[PDB]
Amino acid sequence: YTRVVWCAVGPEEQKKCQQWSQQSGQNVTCATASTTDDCIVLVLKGEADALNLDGGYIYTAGKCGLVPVLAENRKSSKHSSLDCVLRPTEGYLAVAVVKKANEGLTWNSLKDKKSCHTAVDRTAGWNIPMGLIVNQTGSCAFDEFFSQSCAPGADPKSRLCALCAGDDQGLDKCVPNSKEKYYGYTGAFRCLAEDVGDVAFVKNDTVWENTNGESTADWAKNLKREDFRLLCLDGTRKPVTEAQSCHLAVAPNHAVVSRSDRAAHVEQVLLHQQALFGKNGKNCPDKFCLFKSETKNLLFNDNTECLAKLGGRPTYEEYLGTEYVTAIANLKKCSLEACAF
Ligand SMILES: *[C@@H]1O[C@H](CO)[C@@H](O[C@@H]2O[C@H](CO)[C@@H](O)[C@H](O)[C@H]2NC(C)=O)[C@H](O)[C@H]1NC(C)=O
Ligand SMILES: *[C@@H]1O[C@H](CO)[C@@H](O[C@@H]2O[C@H](CO)[C@@H](O)[C@H](O)[C@H]2NC(C)=O)[C@H](O)[C@H]1NC(C)=O
Ligand SMILES: *[C@@H]1O[C@H](CO)[C@@H](O)[C@H](O)[C@H]1NC(C)=O
Ligand SMILES: O=C(O)c1cccnc1
Ligand SMILES: [Fe+3]
Ligand SMILES: [Zn+2]
Ligand SMILES: [Zn+2]
Repeated sequence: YTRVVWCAVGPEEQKKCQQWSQQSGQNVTCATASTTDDCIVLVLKGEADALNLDGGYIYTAGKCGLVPVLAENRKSSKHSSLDCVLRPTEGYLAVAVVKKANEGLTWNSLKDKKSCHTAVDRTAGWNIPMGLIVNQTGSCAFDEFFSQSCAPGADPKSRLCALCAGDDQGLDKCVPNSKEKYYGYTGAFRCLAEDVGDVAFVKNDTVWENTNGESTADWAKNLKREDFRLLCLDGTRKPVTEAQSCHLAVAPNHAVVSRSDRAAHVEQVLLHQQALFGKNGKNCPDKFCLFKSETKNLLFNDNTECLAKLGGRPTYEEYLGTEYVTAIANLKKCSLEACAF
C-alpha cells in the first residue's frame, strides 16, 4: 500500500536492494530482472513500482507512459544556498576519454579504433557519441565504425561485444548489467584503463572518481589523471580539467521513473527513505547508505547528494529537452511512434 517495489537490475543491485528492503522494515521491497528493459516491463505490468534510469531509458519508458518522479542531484557550487531537494539539476558532461600515451588519437581519427561504452541505449555511452558519428559519416552502419567494442546489450557474437569480458567465470558476456565486467560508467572506464579499448564514452565525473587515489579498487589504484585526455569535437585534445570546454554534450540527470498512476505515492516514500538513508540521513553512515556501493553505482550513482523534486511537473520530453529527444529520434531511425513493448 504505502509499500514500494523497487526493480533491481542484475544480482548485485538485488543484493543492495534486499539490504535496503530490510532496513526500511519492508516499506520498500524488491523485484529483480536481468536488463533495464525487463524492469521497465515489470513496472508497466504493475509487478514493480520504480527504478532510477539514465536519460536514454527514460526515453524508452516515456513512450510507454512512465513518468519522471525525482531526479539525481549531485553537489554544485551554484544554488548552494538552496536545499538539495529543491535545487535545480545541472546535468552531467558526456565526454570521450583516451590515454595520453595514445598520441595523435583525436575525434577525427576514431574510425577502426577500439571503443568502450556504458551500454547500448545509454546517454553518454551510446546515444550522444553514436548519434554524433552517424551524423558525421552520413551512414547508419555504426556497427562497422569501430574495429571492436564492448557495448553491453548488443549481439554477443557481434564486434560490438568482442571486447566485453563477462563475469568472474566468463559467463554473461555483454549483458547490460553489472555482471559484465565493462558495464556502466565504471566498467567502460576500466575497459580503457586496462587498454582493452582506445576510447571510452563516459561522463566527466567518472574520470575524477577513479583516478588519483579516489577509488582504491585494484585496477584504479595507480590511475593518474594526467595520463588521460578528453577528445573535443574540434579535433583537439585537452586535459580532463577542461571538460566544460571539451565535452560531447551535457546530459539530463538520471531520474526515478514510475507509472504515472503510482507517481505521487512513489515520490512520498522516496523522500522519507532518503531522509533516513540519504547523505546526512538519520541512519546512513550508521546502518545503511542508499547512495553508497563502493564506486559501483548500484541503484543510484554513488555521487548523488539527494533525489530532487522536479518542478514544472515535466513530461518526459520536457525533462529530457527538445535537443536530446531529437537526437535520440534521429539515431533510433537507423535501428514509427509507439511503446517498444
Ligand atoms: C545529427 O544530425 C541531426 C540532423 O541535422 C541533428 O539533429 C537535429 O537536431 C537539431 C537540434 O536539436 C534540430 O534542430 C533538428 O530538427 C534535428 N534534425 C533532425 C533530422 O531531426 C542531431 O542533433 C545531430 N546529432 C548530434 C549528436 O549532434
Ligand atoms: C567533472 O567531474 C568531477 C567529479 O565529479 C568534478 O570535479 C569536482 O568538482 C566539484 C566542483 O564542481 C568539486 O566539488 C569536487 O571536489 C571535484 N571532484 C574531484 C574528485 O576532484 C568536476 O567539477 C566536473 N567537471 C565539470 C567541467 O563539470
Ligand atoms: C515505514 O512507513 C511508515 C509510514 O510512513 C513510517 O511511519 C515508518 O517510519 C517507515 N519505516 C521505515 C523503517 O522506513
Ligand atoms: O525542451 C526543453 O525543455 C529544453 C530544450 C533544451 C534545453 N533545455 C530544455
Ligand atoms: Fe548515465
Ligand atoms: Zn556543450
Ligand atoms: Zn510542464
